[PDB]
Amino acid sequence: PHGELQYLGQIQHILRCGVRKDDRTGTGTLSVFGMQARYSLRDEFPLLTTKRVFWKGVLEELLWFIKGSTNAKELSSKGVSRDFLDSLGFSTREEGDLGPVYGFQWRHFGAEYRDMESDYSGQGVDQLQRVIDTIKTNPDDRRIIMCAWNPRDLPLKALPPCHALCQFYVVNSELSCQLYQRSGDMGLGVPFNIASYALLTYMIAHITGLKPGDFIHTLGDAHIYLNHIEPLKIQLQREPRPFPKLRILRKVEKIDDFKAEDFQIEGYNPHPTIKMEM
Amino acid sequence: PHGELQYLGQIQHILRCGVRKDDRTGTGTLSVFGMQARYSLRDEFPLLTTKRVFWKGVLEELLWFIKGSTNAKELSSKGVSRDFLDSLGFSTREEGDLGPVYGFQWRHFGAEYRDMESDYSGQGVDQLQRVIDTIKTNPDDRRIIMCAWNPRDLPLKALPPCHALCQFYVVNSELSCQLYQRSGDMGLGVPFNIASYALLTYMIAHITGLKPGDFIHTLGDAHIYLNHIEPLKIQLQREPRPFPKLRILRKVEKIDDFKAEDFQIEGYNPHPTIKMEM
Repeated sequence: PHGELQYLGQIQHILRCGVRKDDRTGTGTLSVFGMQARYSLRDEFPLLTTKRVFWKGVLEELLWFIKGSTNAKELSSKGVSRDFLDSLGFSTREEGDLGPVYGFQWRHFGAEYRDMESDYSGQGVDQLQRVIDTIKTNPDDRRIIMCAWNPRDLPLKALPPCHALCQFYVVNSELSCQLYQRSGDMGLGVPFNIASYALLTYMIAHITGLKPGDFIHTLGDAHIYLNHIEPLKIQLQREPRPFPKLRILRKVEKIDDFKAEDFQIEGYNPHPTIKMEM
Repeated sequence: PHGELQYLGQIQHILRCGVRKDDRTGTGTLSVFGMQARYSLRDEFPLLTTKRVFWKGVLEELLWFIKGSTNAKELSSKGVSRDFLDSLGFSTREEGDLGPVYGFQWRHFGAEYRDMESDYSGQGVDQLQRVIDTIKTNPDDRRIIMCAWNPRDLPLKALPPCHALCQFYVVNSELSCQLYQRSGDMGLGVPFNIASYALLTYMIAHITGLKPGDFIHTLGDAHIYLNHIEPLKIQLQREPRPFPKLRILRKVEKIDDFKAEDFQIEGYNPHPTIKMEM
């Protein structure tokens, strides 16, 4: 049975049993604490079909994360909040320097930040490379883990908890991935994250000689913004269509060598875009 | 329907679909990656009934964790591996000094370790106190998180990933808890952890004026040791009995003030002990 159905079941469970809870803005949600869904990655790619997901943004953003960029321009230049920017100095924000955030923490966790143009080679902990090495040196490992932080949870001095914990697992030549997200916005964030970590998994599997296995998505505060209820009720009536497939078009050897042109989605036949107001 | 049934369903799923995978010893498991179960804490306490769980050990161990003890004697003195001990010097191991591990990381995360008798008041990050303050200052928070590490994952210099991530959640005057464990031994570790974090939840709820809600237990590598298969097959045939209740016997105000004598289990009618060989 089509895996997208679990996502639609979670939407329905939140509409039915979710409780009113406000977020840091004060804008309301229906909320449920604790959920999990499993999406097979074997011969299919979980890009949701009940609405069009912006695949290109998913790819270009992950690549920008992988590069460790803290330069907003490097991402927008591809064609892809208030409180984070208010922590920045004037000139750094003007030029698009985000400080020590996003993929900086994946590739240079704990490193002294200078500016977005700096050379951080070999500075801090390269969580992504460590994951890939361990898969190679000891696939049975239960600690093949990479964490991500929300930019506003700085500073690292404080030991701020992560936003996401991503665990990889290898058995029978298959790489599986579990993402734990402390909170998930079901209308907008969640579909994008599913595709994003599924793509990461495809990538790591490729360069470690494994086949993709399962993507397991686990949530703490799983929520629907009030203003997304009605568009989601309409999305719930759409029939999922077989997920597409993802193809990597050449043999790639290191995680940093992948390029947007290395990937191609195929057979993606989604229902139309649903605009949901952030 | 009785929540213990989810635990028994997970045992059965692993026996049926689990795959052979070895652990760091090389002793074998059947393994499944990614699972979740929900245990209500409302007017019941999930101490499993299909075998006797050593409640006293669960209590005394959590209290020792809460104290931040790194003194093995402080725990055994109550009546409650090879590789961790081989990292210790001679005299420190002789006297039972475990170094900067277990609840030291809950109450003094990142602090310079000296010895087990040292005064660490106000040193490092008090993750447990921070959780309790945030529940008080902002119950809607999605970052009410506390992490725990396996002792052999030192040193903290390296940014080792956590073993467990524990997230609390508050809605409608109810405190809920989700534990993410990178690996779980279903025969021995898992029942103990369920009770342990359910007890923690009861404790925090008590001193924050809330009612216990749900305990959500999430696993990465969920596994059964080969030598536990047969005793577990027998446990699977036992009918769960209504979970007991937990009673806190006086009004307690700070997390550090709880004592073993403050708690009483009631109505606990378990099937007999099952001895499972570690």
